[PDB]
Amino acid sequence: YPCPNTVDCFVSRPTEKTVFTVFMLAASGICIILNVAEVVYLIIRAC
Amino acid sequence: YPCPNTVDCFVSRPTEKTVFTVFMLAASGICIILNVAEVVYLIIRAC
Repeated sequence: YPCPNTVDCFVSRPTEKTVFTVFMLAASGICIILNVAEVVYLIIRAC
Repeated sequence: YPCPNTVDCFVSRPTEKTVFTVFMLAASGICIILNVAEVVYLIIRAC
């Protein structure tokens, strides 16, 4: 509401936004894996 | 086509057009009944 029925809307720069989103998601996943590895290494150091 | 999805369109003077349509339909029905009665009367004249 208040758009009647269904309307089409157009997104600015979908492809460039997709590329940057892929970059950020890959970097975030690498960060997650690195944090997990750091925790495992610190635990091994503790033992 | 080419209207995307479903769009709303607005009709000019729907109520006045409805009133005139009712008038014309009633007159046409009266004409039909009168023609049928005329045919029946002419047949009775024949017999």
